[PDB]
Amino acid sequence: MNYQPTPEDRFTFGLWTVGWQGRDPFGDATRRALDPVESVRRLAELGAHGVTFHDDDLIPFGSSDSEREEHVKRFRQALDDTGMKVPMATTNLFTHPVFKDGGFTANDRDVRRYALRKTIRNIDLAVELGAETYVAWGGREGAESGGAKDVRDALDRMKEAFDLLGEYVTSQGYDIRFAIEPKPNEPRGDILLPTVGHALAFIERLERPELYGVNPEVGHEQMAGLNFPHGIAQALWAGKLFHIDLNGQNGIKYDQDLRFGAGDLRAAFWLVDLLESAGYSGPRHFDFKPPRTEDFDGVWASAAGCMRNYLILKERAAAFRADPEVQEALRASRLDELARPTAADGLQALLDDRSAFEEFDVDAAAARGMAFERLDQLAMDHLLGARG
Amino acid sequence: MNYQPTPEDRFTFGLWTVGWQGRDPFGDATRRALDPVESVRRLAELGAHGVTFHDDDLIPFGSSDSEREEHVKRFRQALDDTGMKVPMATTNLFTHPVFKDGGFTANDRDVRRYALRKTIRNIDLAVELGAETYVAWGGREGAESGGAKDVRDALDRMKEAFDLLGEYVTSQGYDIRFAIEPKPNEPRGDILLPTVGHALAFIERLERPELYGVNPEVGHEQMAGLNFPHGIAQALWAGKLFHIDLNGQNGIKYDQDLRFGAGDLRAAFWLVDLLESAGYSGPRHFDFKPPRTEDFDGVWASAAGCMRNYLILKERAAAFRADPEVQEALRASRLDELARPTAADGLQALLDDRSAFEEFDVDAAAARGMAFERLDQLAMDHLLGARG
Amino acid sequence: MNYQPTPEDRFTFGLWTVGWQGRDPFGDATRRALDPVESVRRLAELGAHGVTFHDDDLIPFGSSDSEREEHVKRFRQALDDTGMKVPMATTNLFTHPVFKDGGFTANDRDVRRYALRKTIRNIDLAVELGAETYVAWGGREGAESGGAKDVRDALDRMKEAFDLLGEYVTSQGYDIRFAIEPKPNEPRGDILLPTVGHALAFIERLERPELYGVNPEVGHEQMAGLNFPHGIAQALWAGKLFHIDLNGQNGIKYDQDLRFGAGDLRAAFWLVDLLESAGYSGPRHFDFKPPRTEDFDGVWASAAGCMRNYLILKERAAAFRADPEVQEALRASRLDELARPTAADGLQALLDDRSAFEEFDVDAAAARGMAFERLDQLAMDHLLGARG
Amino acid sequence: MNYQPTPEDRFTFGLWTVGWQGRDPFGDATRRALDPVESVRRLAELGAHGVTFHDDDLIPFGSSDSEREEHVKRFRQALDDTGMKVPMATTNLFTHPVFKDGGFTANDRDVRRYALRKTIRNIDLAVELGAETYVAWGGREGAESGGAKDVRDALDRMKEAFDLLGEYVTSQGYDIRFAIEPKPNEPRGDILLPTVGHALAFIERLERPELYGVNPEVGHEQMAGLNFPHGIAQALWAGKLFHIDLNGQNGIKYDQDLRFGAGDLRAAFWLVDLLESAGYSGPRHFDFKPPRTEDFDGVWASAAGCMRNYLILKERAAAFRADPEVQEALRASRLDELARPTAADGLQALLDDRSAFEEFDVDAAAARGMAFERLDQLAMDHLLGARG
Ligand SMILES: OC[C@@H]1O[C@H](O)[C@@H](O)[C@H]1O
Ligand SMILES: OC[C@@H]1O[C@H](O)[C@@H](O)[C@H]1O
Ligand SMILES: OC[C@@H]1O[C@H](O)[C@@H](O)[C@H]1O
Ligand SMILES: OC[C@@H]1O[C@H](O)[C@@H](O)[C@H]1O
Ligand SMILES: [Mg+2]
Ligand SMILES: [Mg+2]
Ligand SMILES: [Mg+2]
Ligand SMILES: [Mg+2]
Ligand SMILES: [Mg+2]
Ligand SMILES: [Mg+2]
Ligand SMILES: [Mg+2]
Ligand SMILES: [Mg+2]
Repeated sequence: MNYQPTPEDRFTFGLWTVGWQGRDPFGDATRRALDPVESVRRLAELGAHGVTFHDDDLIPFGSSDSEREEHVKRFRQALDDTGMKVPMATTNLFTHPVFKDGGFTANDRDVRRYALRKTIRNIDLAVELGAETYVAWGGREGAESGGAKDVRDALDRMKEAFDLLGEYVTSQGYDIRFAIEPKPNEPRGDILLPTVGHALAFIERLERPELYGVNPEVGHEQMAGLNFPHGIAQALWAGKLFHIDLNGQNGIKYDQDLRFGAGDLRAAFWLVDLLESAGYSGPRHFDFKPPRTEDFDGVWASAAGCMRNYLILKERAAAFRADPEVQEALRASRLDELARPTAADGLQALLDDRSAFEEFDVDAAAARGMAFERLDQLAMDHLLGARG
Repeated sequence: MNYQPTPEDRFTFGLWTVGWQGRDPFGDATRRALDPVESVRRLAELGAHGVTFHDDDLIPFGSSDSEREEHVKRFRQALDDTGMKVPMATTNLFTHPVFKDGGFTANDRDVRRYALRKTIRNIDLAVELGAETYVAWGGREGAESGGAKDVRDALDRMKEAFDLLGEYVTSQGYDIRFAIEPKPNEPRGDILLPTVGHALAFIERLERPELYGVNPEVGHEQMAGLNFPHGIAQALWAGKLFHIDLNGQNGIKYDQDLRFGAGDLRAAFWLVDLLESAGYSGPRHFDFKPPRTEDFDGVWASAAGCMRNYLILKERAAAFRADPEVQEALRASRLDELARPTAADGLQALLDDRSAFEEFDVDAAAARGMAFERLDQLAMDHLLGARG
Repeated sequence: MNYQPTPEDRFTFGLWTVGWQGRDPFGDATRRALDPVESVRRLAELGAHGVTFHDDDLIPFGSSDSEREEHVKRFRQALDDTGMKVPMATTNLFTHPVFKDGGFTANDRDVRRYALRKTIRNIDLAVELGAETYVAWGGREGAESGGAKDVRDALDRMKEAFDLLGEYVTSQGYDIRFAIEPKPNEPRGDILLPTVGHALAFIERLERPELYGVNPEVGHEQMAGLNFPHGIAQALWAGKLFHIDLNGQNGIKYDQDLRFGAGDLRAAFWLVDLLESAGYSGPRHFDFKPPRTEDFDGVWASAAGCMRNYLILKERAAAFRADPEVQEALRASRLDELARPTAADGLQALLDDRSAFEEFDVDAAAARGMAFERLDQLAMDHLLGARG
Repeated sequence: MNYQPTPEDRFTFGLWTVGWQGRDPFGDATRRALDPVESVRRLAELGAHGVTFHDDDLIPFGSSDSEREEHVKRFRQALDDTGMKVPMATTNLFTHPVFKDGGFTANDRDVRRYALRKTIRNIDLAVELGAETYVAWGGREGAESGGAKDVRDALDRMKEAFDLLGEYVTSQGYDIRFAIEPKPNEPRGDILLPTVGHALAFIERLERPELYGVNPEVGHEQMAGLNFPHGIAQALWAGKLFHIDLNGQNGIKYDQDLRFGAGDLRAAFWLVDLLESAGYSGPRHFDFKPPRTEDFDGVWASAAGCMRNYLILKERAAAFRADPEVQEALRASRLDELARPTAADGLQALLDDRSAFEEFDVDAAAARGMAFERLDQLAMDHLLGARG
């Protein structure tokens, strides 16, 4: 009946989302720039919990140390005036031309060292503002051609970079953790660590893996045609879902950054179901772009719809799981047996169990239907509010 | 000039590849079944090194222990007569109806225990035949709908299954290692561990991770639109490329299993370049299907073309890397600098280096071109044999 | 409140849909075959209007003329007993091995002539049973390799085949029309006439184009990543939507044939909105497969869900369009102006209109927002039943 | 041995290709702007035949009639100095913010009239410069959401626009033809007329269809996963290939605009084979972007590689078709029979031919292999220059 967000729902937005001016690779900006202070005030009025930023969203590139203290001071006063928080920050290592072949894995060694110094400068600012997560999206780490990048040497350089950042925050005593954001392509023809799985595997080779997790994005995994709730489950299973970027995507094409709930609606339902039933307690961060067709009233409408659709889906997924008819269908489909160990009795007792092989009636087991279609139609009816 | 394979090139084929009868989801078989003994003899004549099998390719399902010893004896005599080896084996946990919801992660616990016993029985046979790698492709582990599979519980069951198989081979003293083969979809709507990255990350949570690697397949990663040479580089970087399945795929669609070299030809070039320059020494295994348009002469022609195209690409990639003009272009594109540590001087010296930030001339660095297009055209000229 | 289908909703199902035994390219059948008579009775009980068939679903291949009259007689008695109709029929030119390189565009001329005779025999039966539409899905017309098929010669053969079928029905005086069903791939690597657009363009070169339309399928166009409601609008605009196949598909991958409403739910909403507002009056035909996880109770559950989801979406799209708040938002987004001619005043008056160029204020026009995000959130709220 | 282009090879380039400054949706320009006069001179030195332009590439938007005559005069003097021609021109209806919801199908009627006047002004200039083809790429005609665009009304507006342009060139007596360029998405979420087929079908509903053809682009059709040589064959079959845009694309993702020959190399081979064997005589136009990693030496290297790869592939496809071994394999695969009419004897003689049905031996026909794998390996050997 009521889908009004409050700061306790932990909804957050990047400054670059509502602040996107509408420039795309075929067209000029359609909106004027927004002052960060205005975005903070506007988002607070809509019920958001907080904002996030890249260094260059908040402090224009090439700013003097004095212009920098001014930009931060103004920002901090808007945070104090509104009660908004800053739970995550990140570095822009993709817009300036010096990063055209990457930041941490640029072929030029001087660019790699510059990228690390630009990053470290912003981790200190993030800690000052109270961020608990520092995201890294290596949007330019990759290649358009095969010979341009030796990927084993580039992974050595990427490991070296994250290892030095871990050393830095530990030597400084900071309580901040890192989250790597995978994306398969765009703007490079192929990007390194293209999916949540490749990022998870990479983290296990860092020197201090407990400091690093993932920041998956809905549309990124869908650009590889993957099931985003399945990848989030794997990240939760590994203990590494540190943050999450929510938006919508219609399939395998350029990154559309639609508002959350747009794109694949059923996948959004199953995602909310999983985050709420696993008790994910981090921010619900929207990394989206209001389409360039819109004026500023459409920007705020689009941001409000992100939060509204999360809260509708949350109510429908909770109704689904609480429905005794669904709980019976889950048992009929043997979800309860999936959660039981296959062989708590141990290897030797499995080997000696004739009911597991010699005397197993495979034709009788094969004839049992799984009853998944009736379960899925109950899930559809709940999503559409069609229960009777 | 000569592209004739010999058993030293380590080319291997599954019995199910040349033995595929042509049944697809819309049509009946177009070829008669082949006897395994005939395939071994035919493949040996073409210059192959060895063959691989699923348990049910070699021993028809529901065979008595006596019919089983007969099937194996005949097979072993063809191996002895030809000099062919058996470097890898695997289990069929996908064809029989009992596996319709999976083997290791089936919701029904009795099916999960049966899948493990069927697997263990075939590991013993594989060891008897001298296989060094045991592959697992969980083709039915997955779902068509969101509520049918809790993925955290399914990963617990998958970990449990691989952990028990590791216990078994260690308690038996066997020198065989496991390779997990990822695939993103087909025949399930989404398959668990869909890419090389998700498999690599999963392995790091097994109790004895050193026993497990990956068996990536060209067409599988391309069904997610990913760069297969990049994923192989990541697997090599992690020390986990235990085996590899070679074939061709035209993009994101059903798994075509074309012969190797078909599909994305430039990706095949960069793959061969990487395997030969990293010194991969395992089998070059072809997991492909001769199209159902072909008769048996076209089957053998298709198998021969797999090996021929590998050896042409091997010669062109070696000519590329040996060309002094290419070696100069690699330096011009700073591939030599990519291989140097970013900061061997350490964190504190990076922080105190003004040339890395305060005094870094970003506009001069940004203006340097990377010269990647001339390098890539040298690579194209070498691939096409157009050097002058 | 009520989503119970009746025969007036015109829901139809192919015999091969609920009758699919579950054989996929990696696994054996999981269900027994269904007798056509049982499917007709079962579907009638669920509220369906009618059934469709391929020749070989109803009469097993290689049946004697006498076994054939028997199969038809039994079928006709089930139709009479239930009131079910047969609005469409089609030919199987894809399952038997003789069709491995196609029916109408097979390279072998004798196969092409056989395909036409098999087709003509079944058009006569379809007319006898009262079908008004004859569908053609050229599932084997295509190629896996470039040199195997000269596509201009194959389109000449396809045109020749459809032209002879048009001559046949006109010389016989039959009132039946043809509908070509496009698909981009599977089971051939690329299929000719891969999308609704390529089929529409081809029809305009037939000798009697008024006899031919399209039979688009939801999942087929989504296998090319296309917007299915947009392609249906183009077909309606051309006067050629003769029939439609409804199902669900999760993106670009093998053809999943999920029940309608599954897959891309928002696209299903916009499709129903368009069919009901354009007054499409043909059958709502479901071409889907109950997943092979299911037993026969899950088959009927899946078929019922096809109809249920159509009727829920129909009610939500009608509520959307009738909502005065939506009608105001449509005007705010200038959908009313889109429907007005750009230049009913004619070319010369446009050329002399200074307000159209010399004096057009482009900056003022560019600043107007289109208000599409608020319209789309109204559409989301209606779909989810969240209006307040 | 020699792959040096000359103006007789008819290679052409858009000003916006080599002139692309490197701005992408995540980053700033990496190259300075090029003066059109410099590009003409540079391209002439490389062996190009001519250049193409959008109105706004040549005359900056908002130019006075006097600044406009100056820009044209300078350009014309570079054309005269170099011998370069201008065979095609087009309109930019996508960059300025006023076109954010489209040009010809914008919801706002005043924008639609402005788009037509901007177009007509540039057709006159194109004719003055001697262009024979006028291209239209409706990059902003489309939508991100379902309710924003009624597609039947938008196709009425698109037809109205092209019909008025046809009236204009006929009333002026101009000898120029139009070519519509389809693209499936980007920058709109879905673009109207998304593929060559949808454009071909649309043209048949214009009032003077003989004035309109298509301008297909390699990467555009591959963004829908379609076979570009098959779509070009259909366009040639319909008599509508008026122009062609050549580039490379790695699969279904954002439009990469790689140089021709990059991306799918085998598809480039089959495309060149078809254009040269069908005797396409229009321009070979490159619509590509040198990657933003490159400096100006890499721009010219990338442009040269476009032409080089066309000429290598042309030589390999001509060697393929001329090889007597290939000509025998084409007969073995019955390509000669594909080109023969199925039933030149007519419908009645087909119906009375018992050898076409009653007495057709389907099992003997089904057993004949098509020999396509050996043909395809001959095509691979020719492409790689590996014939022996
Ligand atoms: O606009 C780029 C986004 O912002 C952050 O860098 C990351 O979340 C990216 O997806
Ligand atoms: O035909 C299935 C293949 O064989 C093995 O199970 C694995 O390599 C799969 O890709
Ligand atoms: O199972 C194949 C389907 O049945 C008809 O041949 C056509 O609608 C195809 O999509
Ligand atoms: O950069 C856009 C291209 O230029 C022309 O407008 C058309 O060919 C598009 O593909
Ligand atoms: Mg994104
Ligand atoms: Mg993000
Ligand atoms: Mg495969
Ligand atoms: Mg494999
Ligand atoms: Mg289908
Ligand atoms: Mg269909
Ligand atoms: Mg393009
Ligand atoms: Mg173009």
